[PDB]
Amino acid sequence: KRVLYVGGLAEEVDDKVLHAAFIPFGDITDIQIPLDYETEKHRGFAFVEFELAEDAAAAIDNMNESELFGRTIRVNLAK
RNA sequence: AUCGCUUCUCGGCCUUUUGGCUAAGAUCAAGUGUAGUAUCUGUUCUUAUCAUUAAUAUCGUCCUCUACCGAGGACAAUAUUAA
Repeated sequence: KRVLYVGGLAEEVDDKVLHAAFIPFGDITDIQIPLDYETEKHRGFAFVEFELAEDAAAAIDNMNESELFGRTIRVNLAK
């Protein structure tokens, strides 16, 4: 319950932006962003893994439907 | 009384049906064996079909485009809560 799906990411968003946006909720152990090597850009989503499930939970509550780089993002348990 | 439907009864067609001939064309009794096949009689096991819900989000195959890779679409159940 530590891994979150994060969608609706603008092109300018990268692993650094994600780390900065989610670290306020707790320490993070991993951030994965699937890439399209033909374009070299991400596909609009990523997975953020928190150290603690309780922190992942607080992040879902405060970040789902929040704004990042001008647009609304979607956040929920990945699985 | 008339029209339509249904049940029952009955008449008509029913050669639609017996498609040649001769010396009725001729003739006229029975088990011997086996194995093999078929039928019947019992000996044995018949009563029923089996297995939570609500809400939210999203590896394999097929098609298309671009240069094995990437993107998009569709299909195949998954997760959480509560008795």
